[PDB]
Amino acid sequence: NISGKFIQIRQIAGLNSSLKSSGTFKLTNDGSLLWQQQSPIKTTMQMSKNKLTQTIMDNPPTVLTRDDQPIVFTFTSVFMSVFKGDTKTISEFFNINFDGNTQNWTITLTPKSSPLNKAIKEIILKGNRYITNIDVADTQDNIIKIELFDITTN
Ligand SMILES: [Cl-]
Ligand SMILES: [Cl-]
Ligand SMILES: [Mg+2]
Ligand SMILES: [Mg+2]
Repeated sequence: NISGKFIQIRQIAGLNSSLKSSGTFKLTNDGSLLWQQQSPIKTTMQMSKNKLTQTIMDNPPTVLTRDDQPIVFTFTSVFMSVFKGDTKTISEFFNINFDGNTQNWTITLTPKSSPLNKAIKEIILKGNRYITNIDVADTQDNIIKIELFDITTN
């Protein structure tokens, strides 16, 4: 399994500040992701058996869908795919550009087609041994910037 920490910074066009959050993630032996936001408000996302669910604070969980939550759904799928090296699946949905080397690389993903290209402008991944940064730009001038750190494989 792979676990780590994240800081997320959301830059929304038209807001005069960025929205910051942070937490942990765990990729388990069985193809599951547990994403736990711990600050400033607790939320949890889980991908298990290709089902994506989210819990906000103590509220009941809901299912997130490709159709209604395309950016989150795609982020989560790409995240899992890159950690397991599954560029085959990524390539079904994205053009892939790779620049760099094992110590410093950047992967640029642009969507091949609709409907994904109605929601996502590009996803940029940067890293070394692991992903260190993920930027998700939508088609409406908003950008989510995620930093991953304290990643350990055990
Ligand atoms: Cl639901
Ligand atoms: Cl979304
Ligand atoms: Mg729907
Ligand atoms: Mg980043």
